[PDB]
Amino acid sequence: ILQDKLNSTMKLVSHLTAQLNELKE
Amino acid sequence: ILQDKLNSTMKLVSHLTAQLNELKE
Repeated sequence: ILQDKLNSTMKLVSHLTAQLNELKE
Repeated sequence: ILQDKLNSTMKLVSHLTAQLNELKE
C-alpha cells in the first residue's frame, strides 16, 4: 500500500513535469 | 498523523491534476 501510494505520487510528479514541458514548448 | 499527511499530499496531487486538465481544456 505504501508503494502504491509512492508510485501514484511519482505518476503525479511525472504528469506535472510533462505539463510544465508542454508549457515551455 | 503520517496518513493524514499522506492524504493531504494526495489531495494536493489531485488538485494539480485537475488544474492541469483545466489548462488542457
